[PDB]
Amino acid sequence: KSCCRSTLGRNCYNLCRVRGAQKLCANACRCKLTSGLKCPSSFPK
Amino acid sequence: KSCCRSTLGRNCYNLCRVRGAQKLCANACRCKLTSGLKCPSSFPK
Ligand SMILES: Cc1ccc(S(=O)(=O)O)cc1
Ligand SMILES: Cc1ccc(S(=O)(=O)O)cc1
Repeated sequence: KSCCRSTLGRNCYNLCRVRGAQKLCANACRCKLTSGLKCPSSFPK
Repeated sequence: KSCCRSTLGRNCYNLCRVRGAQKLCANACRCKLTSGLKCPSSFPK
């Protein structure tokens, strides 16, 4: 599951993932990857 | 040429670009593409 800081970070991640892998795009867009079922509140998007 | 707003934006763009195209990564990372050789001072990174 990806968890991003803001809507800007979410649109970064989703566009990046068109060609890019999860870990690569999480680091580019400052999102968090988690195996949890919900995101922490600091990374809600 | 790619022109980014910040160091974080440049990092974003460079990572995205490992597998993504220029236009897509510029949109994701909020950078601008220019045909010229000078970046707008608003997009200096
Ligand atoms: C392009 C972009 C802008 C801002 C962020 S954020 O500050 O991590 O939400 C991530 C990605
Ligand atoms: C991750 C990240 C944070 C912030 C930006 S920027 O606001 O476009 O400089 C781009 C990318």
